[PDB]
Amino acid sequence: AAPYRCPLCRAGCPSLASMQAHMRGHS
Ligand SMILES: [Zn+2]
Repeated sequence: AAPYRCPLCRAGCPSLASMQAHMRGHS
């Protein structure tokens, strides 16, 4: 699958710093 495919929200991004920034909102 894509490098960082986060299902919790449904989205994939090749950058970790970007997905990590969203993890701070994953309440
Ligand atoms: Zn997510």
